Amino acid sequence: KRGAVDLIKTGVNEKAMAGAVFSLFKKDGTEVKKELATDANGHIRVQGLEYGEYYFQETKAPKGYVIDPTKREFFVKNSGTINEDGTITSGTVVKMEVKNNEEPTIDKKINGKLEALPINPLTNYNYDIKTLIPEDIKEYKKYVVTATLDNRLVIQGKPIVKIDGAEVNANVVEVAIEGQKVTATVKDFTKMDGKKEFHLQIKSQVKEGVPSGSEILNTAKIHFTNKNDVIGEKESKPVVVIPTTGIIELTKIDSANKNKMKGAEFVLKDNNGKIVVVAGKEVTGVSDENGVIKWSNIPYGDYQIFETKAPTYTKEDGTKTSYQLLKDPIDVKISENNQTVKLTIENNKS
Repeated sequence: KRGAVDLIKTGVNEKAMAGAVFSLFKKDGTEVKKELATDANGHIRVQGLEYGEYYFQETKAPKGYVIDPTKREFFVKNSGTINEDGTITSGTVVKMEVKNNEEPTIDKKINGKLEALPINPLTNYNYDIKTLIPEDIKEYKKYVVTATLDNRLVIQGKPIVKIDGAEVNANVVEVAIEGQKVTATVKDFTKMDGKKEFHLQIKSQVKEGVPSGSEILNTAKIHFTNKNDVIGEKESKPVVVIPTTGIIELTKIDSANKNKMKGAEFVLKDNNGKIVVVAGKEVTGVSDENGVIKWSNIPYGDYQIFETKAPTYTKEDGTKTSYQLLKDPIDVKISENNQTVKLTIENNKS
């Protein structure tokens, strides 16, 4: 006189769960079997069990799921058998369904789908942080998505939180900013019920002054605690943003004798005709004793260089005369292909 039991383990979409490991105990504690993995159909079939109360317990959660310690209790009081594959059944077989819940995940991308982004300073780009919302979110005690941005970055405005593409109120998820630290805490788990995706978007900018080609690595985190007080903490893969700036070096000479000239004044403008500003200061230069003007931290782009004041020379009769001002702006393009632009500018006597 002995009985059997059939355990059916499911997952997210009622999906059959393979790999979930259980041990079988009697009510009093004695272990009957250990290391019982659910097969390709989520089944664990056990037979030859004596009459009395039992309970399955999970020792290893199926991949991607939260370990659940809950005791799955049942009784064996009627005769029955069932083989490993379950093709041979007899008498009464105890049916038992156990549902497992996904552990939240976290993904971090730049501007939607990027892991790397070369960008000019003071230019908006988005950190898109997306995390999985489990089926049993309604019963979660804690669900926090946070990211502490690198010091060389500036948080632009207020970060937005979308639940399944739908922006939610501060009553649903509370967004706090403490310095570089953005924190999105779920306040109403009931409005989370039935939802699939948590989307924290943080708009950012790289500060000026950071050396070109600096790889600003950054990652996000999610903290959670479910109904069974199971605490978790996951960290995304790193995304990298890279400041792009170049160098413009002018060397002012006389057209005929090729001598270096000081006192030549220039200004860097953009194609629009607006003077370029780097760190609050207009980009102007005065040729030095070696005729050099060196402008650094110039963002990628197209510019025009204008002469605002000619250098001075002397005529064959000994009289300080100003050169004629250059007749045309000098087109310059700073890019990945041309990170350092070195120009020799000839001045003609007049």
